[PDB]
Order: sequence, then structure tokens, then C-alpha cells
Amino acid sequence: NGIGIHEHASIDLPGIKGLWPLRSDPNRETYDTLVLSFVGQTRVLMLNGEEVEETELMGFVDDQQTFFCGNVAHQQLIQITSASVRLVSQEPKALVSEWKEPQAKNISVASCNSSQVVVAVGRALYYLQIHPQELRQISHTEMEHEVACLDITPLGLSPLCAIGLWTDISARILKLPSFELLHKEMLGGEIIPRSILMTTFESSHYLLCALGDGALFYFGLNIETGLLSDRKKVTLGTQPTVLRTFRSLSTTNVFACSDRPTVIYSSNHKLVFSNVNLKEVNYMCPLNSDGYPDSLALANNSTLTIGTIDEI
Repeated sequence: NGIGIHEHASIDLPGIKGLWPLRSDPNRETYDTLVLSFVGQTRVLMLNGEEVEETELMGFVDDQQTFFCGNVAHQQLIQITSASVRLVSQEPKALVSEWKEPQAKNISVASCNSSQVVVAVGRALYYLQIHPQELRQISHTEMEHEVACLDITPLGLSPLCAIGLWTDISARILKLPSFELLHKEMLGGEIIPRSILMTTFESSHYLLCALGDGALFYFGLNIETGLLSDRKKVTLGTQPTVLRTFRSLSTTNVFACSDRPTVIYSSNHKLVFSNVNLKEVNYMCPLNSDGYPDSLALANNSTLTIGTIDEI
């Protein structure tokens, strides 16, 4: 059913390719920062309370394009870029650790939770853990095919990693401290996966994989062994759909960015695909700040917006 969006603010910003919520202060809770992405460029926004000041962040780099960045363990921040994953102390605020592909290859794909980072490189996977002032590398294997997307959302640490491959057009579940195969799913066609995600809804875990043509697949997921069951496919849009997890009055829903915004939730023990009443939403992230509580940041083609859902 229809979901409305309560616009709170609205700035004109063409070219956003990503946005991530950050906490500059270990002592505050609420997010006070908003990092934007552009072609080869990254910008940062300071959030006061309805006030947007444009800023700079010291460990972070601005001449690259950010694939991800957020609050990591041990009071630190992380900025995975096309060139390197760089760790940053929260206190003084400086690069305390930086990882790079042993041969100068561009990271091409990234995923990261608070303690783990799993990046790809055209067909290779690297697992890194987040220690005090160190990006410690734990293992590195080659995938039969170019990696198109991955996720490591914990369901502490995550014993599982979820990948989407190029040609094979498979969705797989791998063991982290080894990358051993736990389950492979052939998905059909010539459209590669563009977004993959592991999440939980009432009390059950699911695997979500959005293909480049707007097709969304959702499997039930068994953590313990990582086996997918009850494969269902629905269509949401015609353009690549990107899946992001956000919090509602409840604790967890899923925003689907595409030619047709869609929020995924759960009433009983079955999914529901509500339509968001907005032209189109290309990128989004949750945004819990004093300026705006549990809200959201939706980025269009030339607009950045913050607002809330009404309720369920």
C-alpha cells in the first residue's frame, strides 16, 4: 500500500551516488554527519538541527568516490574507496590504518559492518577485521566469476558473507573465516545482480537479491548452515534496484531504490511490498539525528531530501 514521505528539508545536489550516516562524536549517539558521493568525489555535510553546514573530515579523502563509510569498532570511522579502505581514529581524527590491493587494483566492490570488511577486486575477495588502529587481513580467494555485489550484515561478527556473481548469475552464501561455499543459487538470464542483502523481519532471516533489470528475489535463510529456501521472485521497476536497511518505530524494514521506491516489511509472517509515493529514489540511508530523529535521507537525480515515514 501507499507510503507517504514527510519532507523535512530539501537541498539541490546533482549527482549523488551514495550517502552514509556518521557520528563524529563517540559521546553523542545520534548521527550528526552525512557523507555524499559523486563521480570520483566525496563531500561531507555537518548536521546541527535543521542546519546544514558543509564540512571537511580529516581521515577521509575527497578526491575519490566513496563506496562506503561509517562508524566502526573501537571508536573509529572507516572510508572504503575505489583506491583504499582507510581507518580513522575518532578522537584526534586521523588515518591510523590504510589497506590497499597488493597490486594497485581498484577495489570495485565493498561491504562492511562494525568489525568486518569484505571487499572485492574484479574477481577476488579480501576479508579484513577492524582492530584498534589496524585493518588486519584474514584471508583471500578468487571467485569463479567477477563479483557484482556482496553483503555481510550480521544476523557481533558475521559468520557469513553473501555474494552475487557476474556470468554465473548466482547468489551465494560463503563462510567468512574461509570463504567455503554453503549454498549456490542460479538466478537465470543475462542481467547480473546489482544488490544483495541479508536481513531479519519478524523473527526469521532472509536473503534478498536485486537484479539489474528490477527483478527482486528473496530466499529464506538459515544462519547455522546457510541454505536458501522458498525462492520467490517479484518485480519492482525496470532499472537496477538497490537495497538498503533502515529502522522504523519497529526495528527493521528495507528500502528498495528504483524507478519505483518500495519499502519491505512484515506484518504477520509474510512480506509486504508497499509503494513509496515519490517520483524515484536512487540512493538512501537511515538518519537518526537531533535535527531529525529516525528519519531518512532520499537522494534523487538532483535533490537530497530528509524526512520520515508516517508509521506501519
